[PDB]
This record gives sequence, C-alpha cells and structure tokens, in this order.
Amino acid sequence: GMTILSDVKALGQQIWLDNLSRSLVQSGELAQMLKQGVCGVTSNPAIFQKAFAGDALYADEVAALKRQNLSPKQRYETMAVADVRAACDVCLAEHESTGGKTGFVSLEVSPELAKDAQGTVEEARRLHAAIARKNAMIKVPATDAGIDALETLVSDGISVNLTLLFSRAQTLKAYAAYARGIAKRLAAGQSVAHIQVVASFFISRVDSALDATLPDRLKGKTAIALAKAAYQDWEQYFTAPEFAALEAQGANRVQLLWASTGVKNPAYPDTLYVDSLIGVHTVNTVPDATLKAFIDHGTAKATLTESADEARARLAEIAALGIDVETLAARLQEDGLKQFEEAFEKLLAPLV
Repeated sequence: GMTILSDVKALGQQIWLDNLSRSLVQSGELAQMLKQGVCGVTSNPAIFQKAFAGDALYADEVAALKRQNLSPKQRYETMAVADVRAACDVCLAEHESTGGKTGFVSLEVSPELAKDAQGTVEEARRLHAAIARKNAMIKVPATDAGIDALETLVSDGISVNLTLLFSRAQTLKAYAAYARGIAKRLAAGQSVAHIQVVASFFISRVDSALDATLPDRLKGKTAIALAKAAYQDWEQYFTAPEFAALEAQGANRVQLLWASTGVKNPAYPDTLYVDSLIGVHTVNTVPDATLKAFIDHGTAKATLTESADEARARLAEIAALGIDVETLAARLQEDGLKQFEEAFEKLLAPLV
C-alpha cells in the first residue's frame, strides 16, 4: 500500500517520479504525490516527447508560441522550463523542509551538446537561471565532456543530475570531478551546503543488452549486481579521509540514483529493480506504472547491500564470459544519447 513510500524513506531512499507533464502539475496530482511520499521528479527528452504529444494542455501553449518568432528549440524550452518551474514550486515545501536535500526536479540539456563541455556549461547555467528555482537540477550526460562540465557547474554552485551512467569507472570519475568543484568553492570561501548532485546509474538497459545471450543463472542479474557493486564503491569513496575532510566543512555526498528501473522483460517481476536496490542515501526514479506496481505489491527492505559477495561473483562470471562491462557501458551511453536525440528531433518537428 501507499505507506510503502514512507517505509522506503525510513530505509534512507527517496523515490522520485520519472515523468513530467503540464497536466501532472496543473491537475494538482504532483502536489498530492509530494504528500504521499514521492520526493522529486526527473525528465528527459523522451518524457517530454511523449508528454507534448499526448497532453491536451500543450495545444494552446504551442498555438501561442507559433505566433512568435522563435526557433523550434526555444518553443520546446519555453514549454519545458515552464513545466519544470511549476513542478519546482509544487516540490519547494518538501525541498525546504529537509534543508534542500529532497524535492528536486531535473531538466536535461540538449543531447547535441553531450561531447561539448563548454557548450554544456553555457546551456546548464542558462537553464538554471531560466528555471530560477533552488530545487532544480540540470541533467547532464556523463560523457567525458559532461564530467568536465560537472566540475565547472559544481564550482558555480549549481545542482546537477549526471545521467546515462552505466560504468563504475565513469561514476568514480564523476565523484572525483564533484570533489574538485567542491574543493574549489571551499578554498574560495563559498558555500557548498546547498549543492546537491545525483549520479543516475541505469539499470534495465544492462539486462536488456545481455540477457538473451547469458547463461541461465545470470539472466536478469547483471544490472542489479553492477548497481550493488557501484554502491559499495560509493561507500568507499565518500567515507575516505579525502571526502570526509570536505563533508566536515559542509559538503554533501553525491548520491546514487537508480534510473531505468521499469522492468522491460516480462520474465521478471515488475517490482524487481525497485525491490532489489533499496539502501541508505540513494534515490530511485520510477515511471508511473512502476510506482503503481511498487505501491501495490512491492516490498520495503534494505536489499541494496545484501549478498554483495554474490554480486561480485556474478560480475566475475560476466567477465569470464568475455562481456566487458566497461565496453558495454560506453555503448549503452552512446545508444542512449542517440535515442534521446531521436526523441528530441521527434518532438521538435511539430513545433516548426
């Protein structure tokens, strides 16, 4: 039942909604969710493509914007920024209640900037200012350029959702860039206590890539094992003396956020990823149908750190089979960028 969301909060995990639309906010539904245990919202270009295509409340907004001399991209941005600012206003009470630790809404920069660090910084700073809310996160793909941009944006005091992570190595590079940005601010006497970063580590896409060719005992296990190992890496990085010296001065840890947690293979229970990845100081962003399923028949238990030995053994067998999870991660990130660009082009076409 609904109280499962508050049970998961007590285990130290926030559950965010992986959807946004004009009607979600305008109907009052998002406000009611933020009382029932939902703690934030994520978007991406595919989410907006589907929302713009199916939500009746955009029609008048598009007609109004087609009366102005605007590029399709600025029509999209005006719509999306308006949705994000309205959602931020709904989530502000939650955000302020925890000292700025919850109640975030994420907006992703244009996919075409993913390999352009400077362009990404420029757009992220601009979208941060355009939204004009303290609880907005700018979402940046974790390419090498995005990790460059992360350091700069953190040093600028901007909260960031670093996305399309599939690699433990790349995630550790992101933590190091975050720490460099934090150290910069502390050296300059600037505040850090309100800077929040999440590392959105994708789940289902790993199993989708591998399962058809894996042995029995590994089907449906790799993505969870990879996340469990990533969380162990997280514990080790953020408790080390180097980060402790920053946390003592007010720095916040990055938090892992499990994304792509809707189950895509009907051979697995629909709550598999949410049920399996609950641990302290994490987030899980879930699509509506998965949120529904978890409320109905999910289980709140601290599963993320259970059986870490088996996760390690499974990843060792994945390597034994010749699957290089770092090569896979790079491909999956590339493929995700191509897919997001496809979705973005699809949504822009009706805005011409």
